[PDB]
Amino acid sequence: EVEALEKKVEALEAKVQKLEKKVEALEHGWDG
Amino acid sequence: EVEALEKKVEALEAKVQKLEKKVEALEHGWDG
Amino acid sequence: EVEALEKKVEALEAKVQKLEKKVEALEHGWDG
Repeated sequence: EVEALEKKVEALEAKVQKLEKKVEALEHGWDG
Repeated sequence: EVEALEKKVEALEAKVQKLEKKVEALEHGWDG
Repeated sequence: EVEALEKKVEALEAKVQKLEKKVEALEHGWDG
């Protein structure tokens, strides 16, 4: 069950990184 | 402690899904 | 390995909270 949790956590990590990139773009006016 | 971690992870999953929906809306001009 | 997972989860929690704050700002027109 530990390994399954790590995989969920890793999936959230990638989701969160992609969210951070989009939000920083929206907030700074990146890429227009 | 494993079960408590899963509940935290699940809470983040719902937070992250709601974040993804809002950010996709902001970025595509959904709902005006 | 349990403790290392909790630290990752906690890091995501702080990331997610900061994302929620920025997204709520973008969506309500906070701070201009």
